[PDB]
Amino acid sequence: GSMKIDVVTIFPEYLQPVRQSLPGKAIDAGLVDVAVHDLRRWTHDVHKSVDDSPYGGGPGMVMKPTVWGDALDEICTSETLLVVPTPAGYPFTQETAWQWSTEDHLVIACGRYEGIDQRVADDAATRMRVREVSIGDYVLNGGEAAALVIIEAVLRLVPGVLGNSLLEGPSYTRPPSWRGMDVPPVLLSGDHAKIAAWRAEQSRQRTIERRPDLL
Amino acid sequence: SMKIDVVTIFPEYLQPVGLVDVAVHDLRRWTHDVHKSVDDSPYGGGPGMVMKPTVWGDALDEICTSETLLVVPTPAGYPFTQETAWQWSTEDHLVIACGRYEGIDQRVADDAATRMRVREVSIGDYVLNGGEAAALVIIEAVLRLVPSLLEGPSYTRPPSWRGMDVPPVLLSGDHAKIAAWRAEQSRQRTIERRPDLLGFDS
Ligand SMILES: N#Cc1c(-c2ccc3ccn(Cc4ccc(CN5CCOCC5)cc4)c3c2)n[nH]c1N
Ligand SMILES: N#Cc1c(-c2ccc3ccn(Cc4ccc(CN5CCOCC5)cc4)c3c2)n[nH]c1N
Repeated sequence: GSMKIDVVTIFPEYLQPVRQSLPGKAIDAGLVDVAVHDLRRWTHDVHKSVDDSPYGGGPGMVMKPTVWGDALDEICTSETLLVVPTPAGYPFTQETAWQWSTEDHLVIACGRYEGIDQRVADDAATRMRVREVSIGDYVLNGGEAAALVIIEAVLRLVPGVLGNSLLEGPSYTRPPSWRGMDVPPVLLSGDHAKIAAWRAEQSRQRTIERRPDLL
Repeated sequence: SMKIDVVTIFPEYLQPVGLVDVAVHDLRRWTHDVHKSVDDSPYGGGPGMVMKPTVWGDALDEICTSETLLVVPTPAGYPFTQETAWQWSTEDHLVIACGRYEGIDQRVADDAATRMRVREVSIGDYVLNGGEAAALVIIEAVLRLVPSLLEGPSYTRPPSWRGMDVPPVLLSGDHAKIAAWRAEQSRQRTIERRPDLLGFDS
C-alpha cells in the first residue's frame, strides 16, 4: 500500500530515471517516497574516502565498513528490509518482487568496485532483515542499475504507483496487413475458444524454443 | 569501437548516459499523424495496448543497416547472460528497441529478421513496465567488455570492527591458504544461493 525507499550510492545521479518515472499523484497521495543519498556524506576524511585495499590481496578495492556502517545506522531501523544488490546474491525473481511489494521501508545499498566489506551486511543481519540478491547472470559495474530494476519490478506491484510459468506468445495490432505480413487470421475469426488455444500453442512453442528450463 | 542507438517513447528515462557513443532516439518523431497514438488495441482481444509496427518500421529503416544487430528486450525473450554480453561486445552497431504497454507488434521483429539479425532477450525472471530498464542493464553489461562460481566475501580495514574480525587467514599473507579459503567460501556460497550453477535442483 504505502512504501518508503532509501537508496544509498556514490553516484546519486544514476538514480535520475526513478524521479523521472514516478507519477506525482502517488507522491501527493503518499503511496510512495523515494530518497537517494550520497554515501560520501558519511565519510570521515577530507578526501571523502569510501574504498580501500582488500585484505588477502586481490584486484580492485573494497568499500569501507566504517562509512557504510555510519550511513545504514542513520537510515535503517529494525523494521527496515535492507536490500544489497550483488553479483553473488540469491536470484531476484517475480516472487521476490511480489513479497517485497508489501514492505514499508526498503533500503538499497549500492556498492561499487569489488563491493562492500562483508561485515556491514553481517552486522546489519543481527538486527534487521537483510537480502543479498542478483538481478541476472551477467556482470555490472555496481548495484545502481540493479536498484533501478528492483525498484521498478516492485513498485509496479504496488497498486496505482507506476500508473499501470510459460512465456507469452506474440501480439498484433493495426494495420491488419503490413509489409506483406498479415495478422494471423485466427485472431480475426471471432472464435474466442480457438483464439485462446492458438495463443496457448504459441506460448508452449516459444517456451520450448527459448526457455526449455521452465519445463 | 561501438555505436548504440536506443529507440523509445520514454527518452527521459535514458537521460543519465570516445571509442563508443550511445544515442537515445524518441520514437514519436516518426509518427504519421501527430494526433494519433503509437499504441492500439490488440487483435484477438486482451488487456493492454500494443505498439503499431508502422512507426517502428520507419524508425528502424532510418537507423539500421543490414549489419546492425537489433536487440529487443522482452519478458518472453532468450536469456540475456554473460555469454551474450561477450558475443555482443564485438559488434560494431547495436540498436535497442524499447517497447512499452503490452509491447511491440510481432511483425516488427519478424520483418526485421528478413533483412538483419534480430535478438529477443530478457534480462531476468521478473516483470518490468517497458524495455528501458533492460536497455540500461544491457548497455552496462556489454560496454564494460569492449576492449562457474559466485564470489565469496571481501574485507578491508580496520581488522576489527564492532567486534567483528577479518578471517585471520586473510592476514596471514599465505597466498595458497588464502586461495584455498576463498575457493571454499565461493563453493559454499554457490551451493547455498545458486545450486543450479553446479547442476543441482533449485
Ligand atoms: N545485483 C546484481 C549484479 C551485479 C552487481 C551488484 C552490485 C555490485 C557492486 C559492485 N559490483 C561490481 C562487481 C563486478 C564484479 C565483481 C567480481 N569480479 C570482479 C573481479 O574479480 C573477481 C570477479 C565484483 C564486483 C556490483 C555488481 N552485477 N551483476 C548483477 N546481476
Ligand atoms: N528484457 C526484459 C523484461 C521486460 C520487458 C521488456 C520490454 C517491454 C515492453 C513492454 N513491457 C511491459 C510488459 C509487461 C508484461 C507483459 C506480460 N503481460 C501479459 C499479459 O498481461 C499483462 C502482462 C508484457 C509487456 C516490457 C517488459 N520485463 N521483464 C524483463 N526481464
